[PDB]
Amino acid sequence: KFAEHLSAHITPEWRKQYIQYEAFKDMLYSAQDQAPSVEVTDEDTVKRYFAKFEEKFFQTCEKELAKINTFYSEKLAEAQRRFATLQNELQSSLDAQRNIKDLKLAFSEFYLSLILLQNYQNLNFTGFRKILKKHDKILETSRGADWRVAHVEVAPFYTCKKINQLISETEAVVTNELEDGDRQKAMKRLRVPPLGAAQPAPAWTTFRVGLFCGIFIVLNITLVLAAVFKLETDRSIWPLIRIYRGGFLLIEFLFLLGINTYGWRQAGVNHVLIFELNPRSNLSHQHLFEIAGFLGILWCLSLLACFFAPISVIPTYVYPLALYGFMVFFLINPTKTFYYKSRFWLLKLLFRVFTAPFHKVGFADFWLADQLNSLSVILMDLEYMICFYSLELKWDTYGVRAIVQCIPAWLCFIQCLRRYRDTKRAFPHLVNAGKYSTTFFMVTFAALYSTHKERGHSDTMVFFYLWIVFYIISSCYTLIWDLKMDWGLFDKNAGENTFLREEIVYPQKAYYYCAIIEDVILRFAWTIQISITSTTLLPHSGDIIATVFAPLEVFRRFVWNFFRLENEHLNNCGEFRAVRDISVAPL
Amino acid sequence: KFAEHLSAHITPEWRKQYIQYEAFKDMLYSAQDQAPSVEVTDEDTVKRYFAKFEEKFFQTCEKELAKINTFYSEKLAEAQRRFATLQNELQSSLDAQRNIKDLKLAFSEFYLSLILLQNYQNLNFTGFRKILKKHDKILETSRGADWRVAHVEVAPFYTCKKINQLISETEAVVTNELEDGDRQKAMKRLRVPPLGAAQPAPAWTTFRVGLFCGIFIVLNITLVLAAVFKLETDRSIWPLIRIYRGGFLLIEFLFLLGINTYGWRQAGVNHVLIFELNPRSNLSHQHLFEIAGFLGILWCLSLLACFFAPISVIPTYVYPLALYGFMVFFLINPTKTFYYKSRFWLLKLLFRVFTAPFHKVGFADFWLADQLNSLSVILMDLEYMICFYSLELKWDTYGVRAIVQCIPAWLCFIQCLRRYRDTKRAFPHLVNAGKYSTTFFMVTFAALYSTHKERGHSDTMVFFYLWIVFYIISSCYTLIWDLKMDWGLFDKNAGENTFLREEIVYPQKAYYYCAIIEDVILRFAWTIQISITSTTLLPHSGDIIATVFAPLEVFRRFVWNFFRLENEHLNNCGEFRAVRDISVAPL
Repeated sequence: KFAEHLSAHITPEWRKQYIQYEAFKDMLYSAQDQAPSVEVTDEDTVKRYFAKFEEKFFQTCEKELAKINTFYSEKLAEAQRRFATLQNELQSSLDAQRNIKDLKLAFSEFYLSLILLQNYQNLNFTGFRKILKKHDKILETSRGADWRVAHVEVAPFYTCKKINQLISETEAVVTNELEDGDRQKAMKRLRVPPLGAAQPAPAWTTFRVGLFCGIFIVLNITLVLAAVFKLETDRSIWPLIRIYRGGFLLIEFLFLLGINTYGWRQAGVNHVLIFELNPRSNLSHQHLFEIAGFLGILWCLSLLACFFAPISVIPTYVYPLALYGFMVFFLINPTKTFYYKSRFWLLKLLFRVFTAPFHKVGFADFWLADQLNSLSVILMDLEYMICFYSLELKWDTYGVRAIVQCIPAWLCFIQCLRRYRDTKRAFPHLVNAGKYSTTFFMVTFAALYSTHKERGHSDTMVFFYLWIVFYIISSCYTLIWDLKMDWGLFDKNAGENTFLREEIVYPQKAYYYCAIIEDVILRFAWTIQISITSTTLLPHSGDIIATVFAPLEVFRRFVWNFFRLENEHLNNCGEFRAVRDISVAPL
Repeated sequence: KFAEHLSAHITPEWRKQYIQYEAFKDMLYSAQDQAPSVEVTDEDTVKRYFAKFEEKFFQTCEKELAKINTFYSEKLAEAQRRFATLQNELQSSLDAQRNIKDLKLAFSEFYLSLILLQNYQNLNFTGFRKILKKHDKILETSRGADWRVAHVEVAPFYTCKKINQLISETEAVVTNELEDGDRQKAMKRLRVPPLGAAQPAPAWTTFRVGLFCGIFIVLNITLVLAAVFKLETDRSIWPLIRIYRGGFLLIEFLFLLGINTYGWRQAGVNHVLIFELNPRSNLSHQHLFEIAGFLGILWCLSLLACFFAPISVIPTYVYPLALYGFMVFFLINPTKTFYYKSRFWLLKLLFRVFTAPFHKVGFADFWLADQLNSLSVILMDLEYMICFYSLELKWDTYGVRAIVQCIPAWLCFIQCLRRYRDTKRAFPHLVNAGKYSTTFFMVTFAALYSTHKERGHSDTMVFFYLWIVFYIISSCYTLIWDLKMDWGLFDKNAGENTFLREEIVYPQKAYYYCAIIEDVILRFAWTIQISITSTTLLPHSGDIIATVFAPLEVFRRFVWNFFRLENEHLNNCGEFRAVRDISVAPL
């Protein structure tokens, strides 16, 4: 029961301030195990040993209470100060008569902080009565309850009811002012359901996830069988692969993103706060799995139509186009169905990313731009498909091949420049820009070398040497930057955790080392994939190296997301921030 | 929140004794709606109207409290009396030194009654104020809390702590005597998790249900496609149908049984108590759905192997045998895996049914025997398959065809006779026997008529007339008996619910009428299916009428289970029985 419900309801950013139930359990069990035999030694020794343990046990118990009391007062003062800041401006806004739209959100987030603080009250108290009670039972002494009533039930930790008064005042103020007296409508948005891992997986979405996964497996098996015991007149099926691997990557990416979300939620990494999502409602891993399964079902159905043509009236080049058309329509569906809120949030994010640097750069946009590097292959395939339809496919080094490959790098570079301009500090906002700048040089030098080699110019060897130098430089730079800042590893305060930071959110310490090795191996042979697929070195084994390595790098990005989000959470965990700091906007 | 959590946590057998939260909500809303306008009439009228409503509202509120108080005292006395009965015999058993094995179970059930009574305490109190809190908010008066403290918090309903003392005494007694001081092991079996609909659907089993359903759909579609756009050399595939329809019925039956379980759990029908299952753990509809999906997957895979032979080294007659072999092995799996407890409970039940009348007849065994009538087709197919393998299938009116059809009827008839012998009352234990006796006469007369017609005897016409008379008699008898006793309909106290009983558990009243019509239609044309498939009237359209009607009758049994269990629950709901009455056994 407890020690699991506690973890599932702990706010990750306040994990340290929470009472260590597991530590007390371990101490009690160890003390019970290290019980001298009654007859081996004198009887008084047993009582003497127990008394020593009791003093130490309560000594740590008092320390936990003091820590809880100190932390609670800081948060109470912070909320009290924040409320006055929110209250005083309300008169100013009212005296003056967009702003109200942002104002409503500010109160909601502040209310959430009050609730979380209240949960820190009730939850810890349960965890304190739930911990002594075991001590009394294990040690068959009743002094635990006496200590609890003497100290835990009188401490200002939960004695004080200021939080409930503040909540009532907030509800009344919101209802009277912002919602125009409609209490029901106010509390509809002001009430916070269980958060974090406490939220249960809906039965229906889980069934849909299983329903779509099952069809996916059988369809994949049917595809494999179709490859072997079926159509043999392949005759350059390579364009089909070049068209469908983009969707395959777009589908594998969603599954891995769902796995990332599951790991974040279970491991305690608060991705909701980092991405600025509203805590009350958010997408869990099940929804992402369901979306990925549905898209994979469509992909497999289209590929099966291409292999076994069910209807011979329409051509075989309509399925790969209709698949992506439906994908786009689902993404840009205007109706309020099929994850309207999430889809439109993603669309606004993508517009902000692609329209940079004309919008302020946050974290979600930067993270998304950093992931479009993995989707460079998808962009390249889209360009090739457009060219193939507009210039080939009888309906019965072009100079942009390299440019398309540098688009996401350009987005990240310009976003970094905008961040530097806003913050006006070069490090890390400028050094990060140079990381993506090397990609431009690598790509252009590779293209020039290929052009010269095809034409037989005399500068081919020097261009090759310069390109390889820039390639090693770029790979080393990006790898070092990743390992040193995106993950935070190789810290000077590693201590016991060798080649790692002081604190690691994930339980197992081998995951970090395996990820380091994987990133080192895969970052190399990715820049190779970037240089290739944008050049005319060879048309055999080039496309078949690009296709193999394309999904491999997505796995690398999937791994990288874990530790990037963990580093961000650690950064925002030392300041004890659990609610988004929302401004009220001017006027 | 509430009015739904209340229903999901109400013990169905004590639904009436529970406070009517919904009725109070409806009364409050109606009173608020019927609010005279302030200015239309004199102001004093508004207060006068509200005062009248307040008096009536509290008048019913007091009645609910008195009803709760009266019911609780009866249960408290019953448990107190039961505890002494269980306690006093303990000394007798101890003074005397199988019995202990039954004794442990008796304490567990008694403990469950104590917990359920405790839940009736806390749950009603929550529901008791929540309602009054709404009244204060809606009527903007604080008198609700004053009334609650004046009466609800002082009443013997939840003031008294005798239940907690009884629970502690029971735990101590069990731990000291039966479990030999091992408190942890005692409480492992003595603790009751949430019951009824309150239990949540596991995520993993739901995913497996969806996973197996998805494969099932795609495999069925593949089968349909294989029928049309694939193998055409059928050439009397009828033996394949005769072999596989038995498994098909055995698979459809499980899905419908899962639907029955879902309806029972959601509608409040306590099937756990009726079947004597242990309340702490039981199979929900998800598990039955998962089992049915897995068996259907095996069936579809075997049929697909028969159509498309993946491997040409083994013959095509091995798949239909291996399917049933695996089914049997799963049912009789000795390892403690894949629903060991449920599988072995079912096996003991089946042994008791098939070995009758040498064992006392309960409800689960009778219910199962009544359902083997629907599986007469499965038994017939098994017999035909055995004969086909032992006398035909080159490995490169026989007189038992009718007998096999009467086996489940014989089981039900002998069980009814045993019930009559035990209870020593003819009605209904003897009249029920005659219901299954007519089937014997129908079958034997049909077989004799067919034999005479084939041989051309002169008694064929008289045999036919007698057979049709017995057929109409049997169908009318079974139909009337069903509608009148198994469902309880056509009661003299129908009142508003025309052609129905006083109380109907299921919400919609049209379900009962639709079920009546369906049973009337399907009971006819089932006895026709019984007469056919056991005779040589014709070999074209006979097997194809037996196959069509075989799954149709399973649907009828699926419908019949709903109302049979509902009638049983109503029978055990008027005595307010929520825990199995377990004897202590002699000595």
